[PDB]
This record gives sequence, C-alpha cells and structure tokens, in this order.
Amino acid sequence: RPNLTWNPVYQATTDSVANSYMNVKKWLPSATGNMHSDPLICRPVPHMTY
Amino acid sequence: GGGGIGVSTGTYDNQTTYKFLGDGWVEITAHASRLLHLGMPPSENYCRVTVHNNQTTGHGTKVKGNMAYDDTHQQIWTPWSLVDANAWGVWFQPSDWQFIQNSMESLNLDSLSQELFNVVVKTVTEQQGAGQDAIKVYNNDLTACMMVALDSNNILPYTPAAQTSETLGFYPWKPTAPAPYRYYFFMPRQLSVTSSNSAEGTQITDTIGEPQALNSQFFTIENTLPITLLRTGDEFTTGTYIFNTDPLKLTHTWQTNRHLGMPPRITDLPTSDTATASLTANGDRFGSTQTQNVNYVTEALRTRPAQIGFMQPHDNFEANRGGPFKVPVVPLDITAGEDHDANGAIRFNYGKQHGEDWAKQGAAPERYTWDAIDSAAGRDTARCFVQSAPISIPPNQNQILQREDAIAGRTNMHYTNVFNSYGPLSAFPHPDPIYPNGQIWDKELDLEHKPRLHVTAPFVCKNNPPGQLFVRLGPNLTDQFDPNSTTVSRIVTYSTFYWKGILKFKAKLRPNLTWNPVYQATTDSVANSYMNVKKWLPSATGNMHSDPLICRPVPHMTY
Amino acid sequence: AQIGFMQPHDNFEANRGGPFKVPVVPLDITAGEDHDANGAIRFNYGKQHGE
Amino acid sequence: AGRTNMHYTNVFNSYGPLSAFPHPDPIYPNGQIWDKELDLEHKPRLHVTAP
Amino acid sequence: DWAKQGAAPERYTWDAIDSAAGRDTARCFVQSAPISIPPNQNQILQREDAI
Amino acid sequence: TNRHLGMPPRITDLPTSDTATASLTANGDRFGSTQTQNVNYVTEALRTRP
Amino acid sequence: GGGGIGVSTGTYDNQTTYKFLGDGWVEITAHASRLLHLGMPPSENYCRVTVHNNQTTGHGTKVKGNMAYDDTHQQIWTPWSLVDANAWGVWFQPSDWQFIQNSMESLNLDSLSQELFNVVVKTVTEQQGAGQDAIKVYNNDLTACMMVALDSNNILPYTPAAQTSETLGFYPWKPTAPAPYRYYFFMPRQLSVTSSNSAEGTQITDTIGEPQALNSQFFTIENTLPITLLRTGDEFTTGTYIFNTDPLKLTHTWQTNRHLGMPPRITDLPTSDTATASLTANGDRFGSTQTQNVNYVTEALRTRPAQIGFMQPHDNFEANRGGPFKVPVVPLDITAGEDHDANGAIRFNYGKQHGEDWAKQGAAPERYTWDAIDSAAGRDTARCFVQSAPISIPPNQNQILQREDAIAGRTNMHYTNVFNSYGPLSAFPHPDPIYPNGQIWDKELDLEHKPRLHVTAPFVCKNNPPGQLFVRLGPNLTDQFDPNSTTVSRIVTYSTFYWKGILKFKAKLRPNLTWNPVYQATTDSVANSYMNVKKWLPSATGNMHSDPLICRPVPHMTY
Ligand SMILES: CC(=O)N[C@@H]1[C@@H](O)[C@H](O[C@H]2O[C@H](CO)[C@H](O)[C@H](O[C@]3(C(=O)O)C[C@H](O)[C@@H](NC(C)=O)[C@H]([C@H](O)[C@H](O)CO)O3)[C@H]2O)[C@@H](CO)O[C@H]1O
Ligand SMILES: CC(=O)N[C@@H]1[C@@H](O)[C@H](O[C@H]2O[C@H](CO)[C@H](O)[C@H](O[C@]3(C(=O)O)C[C@H](O)[C@@H](NC(C)=O)[C@H]([C@H](O)[C@H](O)CO)O3)[C@H]2O)[C@@H](CO)O[C@H]1O
Ligand SMILES: CC(=O)N[C@@H]1[C@@H](O)[C@H](O[C@H]2O[C@H](CO)[C@H](O)[C@H](O[C@]3(C(=O)O)C[C@H](O)[C@@H](NC(C)=O)[C@H]([C@H](O)[C@H](O)CO)O3)[C@H]2O)[C@@H](CO)O[C@H]1O
Repeated sequence: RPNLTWNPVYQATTDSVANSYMNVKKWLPSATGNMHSDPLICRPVPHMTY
Repeated sequence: GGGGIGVSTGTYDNQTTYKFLGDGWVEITAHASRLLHLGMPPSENYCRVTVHNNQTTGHGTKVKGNMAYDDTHQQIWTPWSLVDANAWGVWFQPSDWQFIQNSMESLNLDSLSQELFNVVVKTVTEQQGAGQDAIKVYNNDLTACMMVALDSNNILPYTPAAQTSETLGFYPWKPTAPAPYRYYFFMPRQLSVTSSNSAEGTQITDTIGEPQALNSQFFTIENTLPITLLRTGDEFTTGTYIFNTDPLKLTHTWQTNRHLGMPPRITDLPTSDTATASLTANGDRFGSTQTQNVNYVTEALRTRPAQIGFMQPHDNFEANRGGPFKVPVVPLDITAGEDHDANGAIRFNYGKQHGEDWAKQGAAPERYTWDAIDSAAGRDTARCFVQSAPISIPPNQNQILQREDAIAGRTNMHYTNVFNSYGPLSAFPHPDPIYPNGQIWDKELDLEHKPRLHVTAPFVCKNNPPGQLFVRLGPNLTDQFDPNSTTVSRIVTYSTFYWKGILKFKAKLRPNLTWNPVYQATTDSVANSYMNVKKWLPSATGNMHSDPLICRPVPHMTY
Repeated sequence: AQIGFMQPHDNFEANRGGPFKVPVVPLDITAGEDHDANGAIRFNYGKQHGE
Repeated sequence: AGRTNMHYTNVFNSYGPLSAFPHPDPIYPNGQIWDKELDLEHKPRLHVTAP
Repeated sequence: DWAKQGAAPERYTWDAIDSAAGRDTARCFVQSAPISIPPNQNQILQREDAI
Repeated sequence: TNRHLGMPPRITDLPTSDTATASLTANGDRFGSTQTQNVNYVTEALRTRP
Repeated sequence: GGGGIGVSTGTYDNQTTYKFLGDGWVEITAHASRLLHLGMPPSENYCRVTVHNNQTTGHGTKVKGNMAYDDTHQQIWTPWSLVDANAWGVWFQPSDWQFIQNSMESLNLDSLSQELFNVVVKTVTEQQGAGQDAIKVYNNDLTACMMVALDSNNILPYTPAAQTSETLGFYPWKPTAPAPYRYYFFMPRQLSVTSSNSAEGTQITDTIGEPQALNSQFFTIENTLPITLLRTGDEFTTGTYIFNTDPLKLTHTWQTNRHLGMPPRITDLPTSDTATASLTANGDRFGSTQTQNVNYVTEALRTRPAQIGFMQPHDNFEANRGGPFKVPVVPLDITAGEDHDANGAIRFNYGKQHGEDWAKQGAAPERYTWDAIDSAAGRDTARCFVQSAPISIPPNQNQILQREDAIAGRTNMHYTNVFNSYGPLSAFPHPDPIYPNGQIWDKELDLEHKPRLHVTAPFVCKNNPPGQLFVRLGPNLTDQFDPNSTTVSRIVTYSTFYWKGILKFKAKLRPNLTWNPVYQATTDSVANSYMNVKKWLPSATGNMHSDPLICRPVPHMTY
C-alpha cells in the first residue's frame, strides 16, 4: 500500500487489555492446548473515493 | 538566456480554431487565456473547520422539518488555491457553441495542456497623507516567488469548482481569480427526521462526532506534490494530458415506447385533410401483448422491445454516517406535466463571472433551471398508472393505482414518490451538456463497481482525470520572526499571473437526410425573447450576460 | 445471488406520446400461473402464420 | 393505498446487482429472430421481442 | 473455542468495514414535489409511517 | 458518502477559537446546483452530487 | 544564462518516496524542503562569553546541595548560524514512521544531499506616520549577499542542535530559522559537594579559572572554511555525503536470562485450563548451576549463556576540571518497577516547532519521558538482591543484601546506586530511535579508544559525519564607517532562503512467521487516548501537535 497521509493510519493490532476482542490470549494456545480463531478485521486503511 | 525579468514568458491566445480533416471529421482546438489575481492566504496553517447549523430558529436543524437545510460537515481548509477551468463557457464563445450544436452530430474530448506565464508579485505599503487618508503604494518584489503544484497522480481529493461556480471567468477580457482549495474531512453526523406537524415534545437529534481513525485522512500539498517556485521571469507547463472518454451525442431522441416498431395498419386512408383514420377492431387486430386476461391488441398494450426511460423515486433523502442527502436523479424530460424533480431538472445558481447580468444589482445570485432537451425518456407522473392482474379494462377504484391515491395515509404522498421502474429493459439518453455553466469532464469514483453515468458532467475520464493545478503565495516574512511563536507577521503581498489552456475536441459534421427542415439554434430580434440578440451584445456601460444556450437541437431516430 | 426478480405489474407509464404498458422480462409463470407478473407473451396471428 | 385489489407486488421491483435471469426463449414459428439495437447513448440489457 | 462445551455452534455477525455506502433506515425520508421545506405530516414519508 | 463528494461550501471566515464553528454564505445567496426547483436556495443536503 | 535575479534557483520538494527493489529491500528517499528566516547577528564579533550561576539564593550554586543546578561554562559566540536538520521529524510524516515501524525490520542511513536556493535579502526602513506610529517599509537589496560555509573536514566543534531542540521545524508548511552557532571554550571549574543538611558554616567552593593554553582552542569560520557569497540569483549545493554506519533493528527483544535455553520438563500436562503444571523435585531435577553449596537446580539458579542487560550506577555525578556532570545511562526497560533513572529513561523538553501543542499557552516547554520499548534488558532495582557465598537459602538478615539496606548510614542510599554489573557477559539492546524529537546520526569521539554506543543517536558515522552548514548575513555598512572605531553602524537587514535536503535509507520488509497476530502501531478514536487520531489532525484554528510515536513494535526472538 502507498503512504501519503500526514495523520497515522488505522492498522489491525492486538492488545493485552482484559476482555478485549483483540486480547492476544485469544490467538495463543491454552494450557490444555485449546485453540480458537475469532474473525479478524480487513481493509483497515481508508482510500479516497472521489 | 531564455529566462529574464524584463522578457515575457508566454503568449495570450484565446481563439477557437476549426480544422476540417475529412469524411466530416473536425479538429476543434479551443485556446483560452485569462489574467488571474492571487492574494495572501488569510492563514498559512491547514485548518480542520467544522460547519454545524444547530439553530433552533429559521433555517437551523433544531427546527422540526428543516432536515433538508442541513449544511453540517467538516473540511480541511488549505492555504493553497486551485486554477480550475472545467466549464464549457471557459472554452467557447456563445457563437462557437451554436455552430457545434447546429452543424455537428458528435463531440469527444481529445487533449488538454495548461501553462502559467508572466508572474508578477507586488507588495502593498501605506504612506501617510493629509486628512489622515493614507495612500497605498504598490511596489514590485522582483525576488518574490509564487508556489505552483500539479497533482497528476490525482492523490488529493477531486473538487470540481463548476459545482460551486468557482471556475475561471467566462469573459476573456475580464480579470479572474483561482478558488481556495478545500476538501471534506470525515465527521460522524446524525439528524432526526421530523415534520412541521410533529409533537411539540419531539426532541430532534442533531449530533456531530469526533474524528474516527478508520476514516481519517489528512493530506498536505507540500508532503504529497512536487512544488515549483515561480519568479517574475519563470513559466510553468502541465504537459499534454490525453482524454480517454466516450463520445457525446449532439442530437436528441423523441421516440417513446409508443413510437417503437411497425405502426398499426390503417383500414383506409383519411378522406379529408381534417379527417382521422380507423384501425382494425382491436379484437380482430393482429399483434402481441403481455396481458392475457384480454383478447385484443391496443397500441398501449402492444409488446415493445424495451423501456425508453424509467420512473425514479422522488426526493429520496437517504442517510449515512454523514447525514441526509438528496439522491441524484438522471436528468430526463419534464414532459408536458413539467415534472422537473420526477425527471431530475438541474437548477444552478451563478454569479457575474459566469453569466449573471452585470447590471443585476443585489447579492441574490442568478438562478436557471435546465430541462433536458430530450423528449423521449421523460415520465409524466400525473398520467402514469398501475393496474391489477388479471388486467380488467375498464378497472374499478380498487383495480387501479392512480397517482392521487395516498400512500401510508399521507395525502400528498403517492406511489410515484417511492416507485423505481429501473430494470434490465430501461433505456435512457445521457445527460445533456449545459453551456456555459456546465462541468465538461469528471473523475470516476474509486469504487470496485461504478455508476453507469455521472449527473454532473457529460464526460467521465475512464482512467485518471486531468491533474488539478494548485497555486499559493509564500509567507513574505518581515524582520521580526519568532519560529517558536504561532503569530507570523507578514508583508501584505499580492500576485497576478496569466493562465493559458488548450482544449482539443474530435467532432463530426451532422448528416442531413430529412425532407422537412430541421430545428436549429437561432437568435431573434423579437422583444422579450429568450434569444433576443441584445442579450449576447455588450451594454452601453459594457455590462455583459451569457444566458444558457440550447443543445442537441437536431433529432435522431432511436429505433 | 438472486435467480430472477420481482417486476412491477401493469406499470402504465406516460410520456409526451401517451400511456404505454412497460415491458416485462419473460420468466416462469410458476405454479401460480402468474403470467403478467412473469411477462407471458400472448400473440395473435392469421392463416399465413399458423392459424 | 386502500385499493383492495392493489398489492405491494404490483409496485415492487427487486431488480438489483444480484439479480440473475435467463434470456427470452425463441418462439417458433411466430417469433422475431434478429432485432435492431436502440440508438441511445446507453442501451437495454436485452430486448423482450427477439432472441 | 475448543473449550466451549455444548453442541450450540459459534455464531458471529460480520458487519462491513465500509463506512460509505451504508443506509440508516431511521434517518432516510421521502418528500413530495414540489418540495416544501419544512413539510407537513402529509408532505413527507418518514419511516414510522405504516404501509 | 454523497455528502462528502466534490468541493465543499466556502466558509465565510475561519473559526475564531478551536471550540468555535464556521458560517457559510446564506443558502439564498450561496452559489451551487440542486435538482429541486420549488426552492431558491442551495443546501449541502440538496446539492447535486455526481 | 542559468543565473538570473528573476529566475528561481531551486525546487521545493518534501515527499517520502518508497522504491521496493526486491528480496524485500526498500530504498526510502526522504525529500525535505523548508523556508528559513535569517537576521543580522546582534554583533559581528566572536565573543568568549562566560556563564556562572553563583547566586546564594534559589537555583544558584552557593546554595548547599544545588550542585546539580550547575550551568557554569565558557562558550565562543559566533556571528554565524547553523542549518541543522539532524532529527527524525524533519524527514518523515507521522504516517511514514508508522509504516516503517509496522512493516520494516531493519533501517540504515545511505546518503545525504543539501541545497540552499531562492535567497532573498531585504532591508527595513521606517517612514514617519501620524500618531507617531512610524510604518516599516521592506525593500529588496538585490546586490546584498548571504555568506554560506560548509565544514566537510569537520574541523569545527560538532554541535547537534536536536539536543537543544534547535533543529529545523517538523512542519513543512511553517517557516523556520537556523540556530546561532556556538562552541564551549575550556574553563577551569570546581564546585564543592554539599547537602541541605551540611553545617551552616560549610563554605561552598564555586570557582572559575582563567583560560589555560594547554587546552585553549579558538576557531573562526572565516580562517578555517571556504565561504560562498550567495546573491538573490545564486544557489548552494553540499554534494552527496555517503553514510558508513551499522543497520538499526526495528524490532524489540523480550527474552531475559529467565527465558534462555530449553525450559524445565513438566512432569504431566495441566489437567484443566485453569490448572498449573509441576516440574521434577529440584533435588532430583537435572541441570547446571554456579552455586555448589546447594544440591538442587532451580530455574533462577540455572546457569545461563550470558547476562541480558546490566545494573548501572544511579546519579553518578562525576567531576573533572569542567565541573560535575550526570554520567549517561544506557536506555533500557524501566520494568514493572518503573525504575526510569536506573534504566536511563530519556525526558526531553521541546517547543511548538518540534511538536508542542500550538494551542498550549505559556512559556513552559512540552516535557515527554521516553521509556525504552525493550522488555528484556531492564533492571527492577526493588527486586534485585545479592546473597553471601556459601549460598544459604533461605538466608538470614545478615546473609542477603536487599535494596532497603542503607549504605554508609545514608537511609535513602542503597547498593543499587553504586552497583555496576557490566562485564564480559553483559548483552544489551541498542538505543531506540525517538520520532520525531530524536537525533538520527552522530559524530564519533576522537579518542584513541571509543564508546560502544552513543545514548543520544541510533546512528554513529564510522568515519567523518555530514559537514555542518553555516550561514550568516554580511555587515550592511552605511555611509558613515570608521575602521578604527569599534562601533559599526549597519543597515537593518534580514534574509529568507529555501533549504532542500534528500536523506536516503536502506530498509528491509519484516518477515511474518508467528501464528499469533503481531502488535502493530495503530491510532484509535477512544477519547483521551494517547493515540486518538485527533492529536495528529489539524485544529479548527490550524493548531498542530506531534506527540512521540512508538517504535520497534514487533518482537524478535533473542536466543
Ligand atoms: C408563468 C407560469 O405559469 N409559471 C411561472 C414560472 O414559469 C416561474 O418560474 C420561472 O419563470 C419566470 C418567468 O418570468 C422567472 O424566469 C422565474 O425566475 C427567474 C429566476 O429564477 O430568477 C428570473 C430570472 O430572470 C431568470 N433568468 C434569466 C437571466 O432570465 C430565471 C430563469 O429563466 C429560470 O430559472 C429558468 O427556469 O428565472 C422562473 O423560476 C415561477 C416563478 O415563481 O412561477 C410563475 O411565474
Ligand atoms: C450490548 C447491547 O447494547 N446489545 C447486546 C448485543 O450486542 C448482543 O449481540 C452480540 O453481542 C453480545 C456481547 O456479549 C454477544 O457477543 C452476543 O452473542 C455471542 C454469540 O452469538 O454467541 C457470544 C459469542 O461469544 C460471540 N463470539 C465470540 C467467540 O466472542 C458472538 C459474536 O461476538 C457476535 O455474534 C458478533 O456479532 O456473540 C452477540 O449476538 C445481543 C445479545 O442478545 O444483545 C445485547 O446483549
Ligand atoms: C498516575 C500515576 O500513578 N502517576 C502520575 C505520573 O504518571 C505523572 O507523570 C506523567 O503522567 C501525567 C499523566 O497526566 C502527565 O502526563 C505528566 O506530565 C505531562 C508533562 O510532563 O507535562 C503532561 C503533558 O501533557 C504530557 N505530554 C503530552 C503532550 O501529552 C507529558 C508526557 O505525557 C509525559 O512527560 C510522558 O512521560 O506529561 C507526566 O509527567 C506524574 C505527574 O506529576 O505523577 C502522577 O500524576
């Protein structure tokens, strides 16, 4: 993608905030090995239409 | 050498040349030159300005039913200005338009080249005089520079000035000015839908939101475009853009679904010139219909190849995260019912530089409504009707949906307002060009899938539109400058520069194959006539006005 | 996607040339025998064409 | 609109970007074979009279 | 989630990331031409209007 | 959206304070194009969009 | 020919181009252009100025225990100014930084080129007006000249302005100014070490010394550098410097000594997701330790290959012939104890041109503390402890040196303050770059033996750094000039010139080999969030602020 905007752009990122849809814990294996893959965001960068 | 402060850096040329090539092909090269006045930007800072009309009185949005008066939005104000010349009037004398409309059958864009020359930057100083009437002295800042930028890759938001009537002037002998460049910035916007009859307690929700990262884009001319500094003896050239577009028909249609295919056979020829003719009994007549409950064929029930034109929802004020908006309507024939909104008539407001009578005093702008010249795809809402199948002719009050029929108990609401007949059989003409207050070319929308046509311009660049030309005056700093201070004392400075553009068109002479004489755009001397030549003649005081001219005067057979 | 589509019935639109039955894409009358809703084509012919 | 025999179906158009329909069937022997296209800058997807 | 016990399947609703082509039905409205601003209860088709 | 297409309306003057809004030219005196003729004013909502 | 007063002598270019070469290599060419305002030097004489704060009150050095407030020093003031652009913000939009941080894994300097163009020298004259409000008239001195010098051989003292926040502005649309060049001159300096609790009679020794030949060096730009006189139609070019430096990692580490090597084998897998696991009895566990008094192996006693990070003396105010100075500390992780000083956190104070909210009123500068993004080499002083050999676990109050233990009877003094664990096994990460208030490159110290790294910049030229650019306005003498007189009547004169620089970088795209999603630098719309996009968006009044952005967001395996 090209970068031509002064303002920083929104990017898909994980966090450590508790009960956060993006808590890395979700994409990490459990102690028993249980794994889950919740849907990830797409098209995070905006583009000018006109 | 070539560069010099005392030498001119360009040539004023404003003439439309016609080169007839052959087989009826015409190369129309339109030269346009204008003098531009640029001043210092009130601020040298990019600004995120918010406009919000929450007034609880007048045309505010806290007034029940003023939803349409919504002018709320956020925009990035830029110290840069824009030299936009995308309007038919900036490229052709009224006569040129007439010749093309009356003699040519097709017109397509070819190439565009633009040049900035003869830059003059001047400083204003005030000398003290008697009566305390300080005189203003204008001096030449030979070393001063004007910043010029061209966005060829079209990275910055496209802003056609024609819509705001902020394009260059339509009169080559009058000075002009560029338009301050500005672009919308996403801002959450929600406005409740109410009515003048809504309960007094009804609370209207007029709310604006804080910037959202997912949709926040801030661009600066400096961090995106290469900027050329222009001094008195400097010139700018934009090269030669090539237009890749679809040709525009200079002819109108007239054939409705009732004029498609072999007409019904008359029994016998009319007896007298004042006599009508008779067809075979509908029951005995041969033909094809799509209604089976009936055992007869009538011109109205006859199956036609397709649908010329289509019904369009009226005042469909849709609403997104950006507030309510009038859904655009394909410009078609208002018909004999003069149903402008039903057919998308375009009413535009303009100023003296764009054809308002210079004599006209008062701020009130000139307002003209453009009705499509087309006479084939229009819809007369008052005559349109829907019947119940199995078709029963004649029907009863409960077997037909006439327009007067109220919808949802709203007396003035009719199915026509919410009826969309667009389908795979809908066939309509393309928007007519509007000299001289009409945008010529337009940028396509970067959506994976796009609209069939744009209601604002007859031409849509099929790839990348001509680059926007940006101009600004640099801060003329004084002796006192604190880089850590917001305030920036600056020398009053203005600049004048000449702009020249060359727009080329590929047109083709129209064929003449009709016995009857054809309708042509002509002027007259009849008093109070929209075409009284006096209108396009200079006044005694020199006042000039250019009222819109007709287009597509010659009809062409549709089927 | 959508196989087929609903089509306005007896949309008699009107221009400068008078009223006209809007054509309907010929589709399946279905088990409801909805001919007009699906644009059934009824044609009238003479001896030279199969009468 | 209080019309007993009028139903939303009569004024309902579901044509959209997802609508997919077959093309008109030829009708031996009383059927037009070829047809002329309409000289409109933009044209219909198909003609109901000819395949 | 492998831990999630019970037959009940995992259910997720995907909302389009797009923020430009959506339609807020509650805010959408249709007015009568000739347009009269501000309109009266009989000059505007608000959503709450029953059909 | 359609409300973010084309050159925005010209603000009369820049906002005075960071907490201040801006004013446009009177809709009656404002220049522009609409598809509604029963009205003699141009409003961002009534503005003709491509 | 090419030279002319009316012709421009350069092009404004401020865009970051990204050229993807292959195998993931990226050529990042950063163009930066700024308008500079230069004024007449208050004096045209080089001056040996002495600063000495001997006040017996307030923040003076005759106050017991104000040793740290020492600002005493001698400097050679020069009529010359310096065009320094050694700061990350002067070369990249906030977005550019984010893209590089989130997508690239390495970054190295390549080449640097600088150009001075469009020189404009103007004179200020005052005309008498009513109300005795003399107006200031600004005229063009076409024949005036601006003196430019480049010290490529680096003979003059190196002065990175970034440290004084005196580099060029970080906003390309705002005018900027160079920084007055000045360099320290050796001056004997001795200050006694006292405490707020010292005896009232305690006499503090605050003494300064006379210049010492053994250490006296006076340099003048004129007698050391070739000077280029620049007139309105003149241009300066510094050529293309080539950077010979070591690449910078754009990734952080997380592995401490407790995360090095094969982990201990769990007896059995955890039973429930909420259950922990058990290892083999430390007595029966296999492994290697460096403590023999114990017959067991514990993760903490396990022998590790080396030492990730190291303890550093706190506030080691060492003292030479130049007075006391805070010994620098390798920037590391403040850890969960937030031990900033123990880990060398960098707190910097800057002004509007460098990211202070333009709205912020008051002289008070913006103050930000930079904590190293690293999470592996930090030291939590509160948790650190030293035990006595033969190791006795658990130890007694006399067998362990906990932090709270006072040293030399000073209650708040702890061994940690005087403990240095740097050794042959110490392994630490290199200083993180700090957009946008961070020095990029730095000069190496001409000592026969040099430091492993510099705490001020991520890049150290391994040979000779880019030459410093010096600019000054020549004395505009009047009619009255006495060469034998010290006083020099001069015409008020100021100059404005455009600076353009091209900095090129060799970067490499990061690899993705982890199942879990990776942490990326992102903005949000959450209210009062350090990353609320509103911060990097222009205000309604145009106020702009650039708060520091995170770096090295992606982690990399250390061992
Ligand atoms: C006569 C009738 O049955 N109804 C008219 C109706 O036509 C009229 O609408 C327009 O026509 C009048 C005719 O005088 C007038 O033109 C109106 O307003 C102006 C305008 O918008 O300012 C007057 C301007 O002078 C004119 N422009 C020029 C330079 O001639 C424009 C322009 O011609 C018009 O916008 C084209 O559509 O029209 C028109 O709105 C309305 C007026 O309320 O009602 C009856 O008078
Ligand atoms: C809070 C409010 O105003 N209204 C909520 C409404 O949002 C909620 O709908 C969803 O949100 C809740 C929030 O806890 C919950 O997520 C609901 O149901 C589940 C589901 O469908 O099973 C729970 C799942 O755990 C979740 N998936 C995972 C793995 O996290 C899914 C999924 O997030 C969701 O389908 C995405 O749309 O949601 C959601 O339906 C409804 C619930 O009745 O009403 C209020 O609680
Ligand atoms: C909350 C707690 O346990 N202790 C806080 C402690 O964090 C705080 O130190 C800093 O954090 C506060 C939080 O509001 C504030 O940021 C302090 O001072 C400022 C400053 O130095 O001027 C305020 C500025 O607005 C800010 N910069 C900007 C533009 O946001 C800077 C900057 O964020 C900071 O220097 C980064 O380290 O901080 C901080 O010093 C102290 C304050 O005494 O004690 C508790 O409040």
